[PDB]
Amino acid sequence: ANGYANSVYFTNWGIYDRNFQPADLVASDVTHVIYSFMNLQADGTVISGDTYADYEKHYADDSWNDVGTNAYGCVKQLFKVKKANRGLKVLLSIGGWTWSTNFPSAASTDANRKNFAKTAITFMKDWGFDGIDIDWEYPADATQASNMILLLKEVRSQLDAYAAQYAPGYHFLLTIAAPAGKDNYSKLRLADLGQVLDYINLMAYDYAGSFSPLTGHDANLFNNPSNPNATPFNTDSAVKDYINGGVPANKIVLGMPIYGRSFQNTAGIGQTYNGVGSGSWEAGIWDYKALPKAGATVQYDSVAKGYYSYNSATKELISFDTPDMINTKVAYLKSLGLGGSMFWEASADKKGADSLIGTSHRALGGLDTTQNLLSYPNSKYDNIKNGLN
Ligand SMILES: [Zn+2]
Ligand SMILES: [Zn+2]
Ligand SMILES: [Zn+2]
Ligand SMILES: [Zn+2]
Ligand SMILES: [Zn+2]
Ligand SMILES: [Zn+2]
Ligand SMILES: [Zn+2]
Repeated sequence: ANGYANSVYFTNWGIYDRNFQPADLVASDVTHVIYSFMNLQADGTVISGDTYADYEKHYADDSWNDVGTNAYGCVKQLFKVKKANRGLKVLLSIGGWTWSTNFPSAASTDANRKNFAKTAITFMKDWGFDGIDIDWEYPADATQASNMILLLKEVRSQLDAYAAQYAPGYHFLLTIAAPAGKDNYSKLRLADLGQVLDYINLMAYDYAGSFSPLTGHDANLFNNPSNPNATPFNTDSAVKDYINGGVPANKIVLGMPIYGRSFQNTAGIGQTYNGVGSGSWEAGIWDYKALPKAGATVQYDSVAKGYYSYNSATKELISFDTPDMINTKVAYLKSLGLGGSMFWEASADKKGADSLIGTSHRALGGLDTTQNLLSYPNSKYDNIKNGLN
């Protein structure tokens, strides 16, 4: 709004094995935290996928003897973050890869869309959040694409009505996560999305993995015509298609991965491979903070603009973003007038100089300082209603 976005996904399941709590966020680097994910029913009902993580878990200073009805979990922890970081906005994210199967039904009728908006906004206002992010992966045809716009317009309308009563003058944010593959984005109502939304977070990653016939760059900027098997996708073609399709450049936030995708038993990038192997927490996927691994050296495809660790002894290649990659992507996004950087996801980042999110903050320079909201007079949680005072 008044500067670049530097946003990050915070997953509610990251509080378990990953042990990444909201207090662990380096909040000074972040303009938006995208709190992920709420689930969705076929009738449009938005629901918590984890009530413990969301609002029940007691942290060390969460009393067992508070009066009233009170929110704990990540909700209270994030409200603390918001108080201490007035330029940091928290968005309620709905859907994702696993929980998008009910979006078509949820967007399909006026009643369902109204129920979606009301239930989503109820969580947002109860939890003390600044907006809503919709991650429908992915609208499959024209009917769904049109219905997505109808859904977003309903949420925008209801947000504005909510603010007029309970946060006058505050602009609640409405965003999406958006596909970088043309097979998906060619179905979207791009011009409508450009008009109705505050931000489009481009998922400029997951270009290559276990689903690909050869090793590929996961999040490269450009095609490599001298080694095109290494670049099954590229970000630049997607960015230009979004802008030319009617999404204003300043609303596009360039997603970047804080993880690598591994390829086993291979000679290099663009080449044959056997499996993806193990991961940090799930097969084929490695936290950036574990990379590069011991005995691996980072190489760079300067045409594609993509790095990868290589270990000459084990034949493991891992495609991942480095601090230098982030500097290059920030130079790129600034050159096209984009709105900033987005990251999936917070728990996997390094701390200090090698933080991808911190690298992005420094390369962007002037971050969005638009003030968050701390007034929730209609929250059902007394502690949120009282601003934790
Ligand atoms: Zn476990
Ligand atoms: Zn309790
Ligand atoms: Zn996703
Ligand atoms: Zn507004
Ligand atoms: Zn707006
Ligand atoms: Zn995951
Ligand atoms: Zn700064």
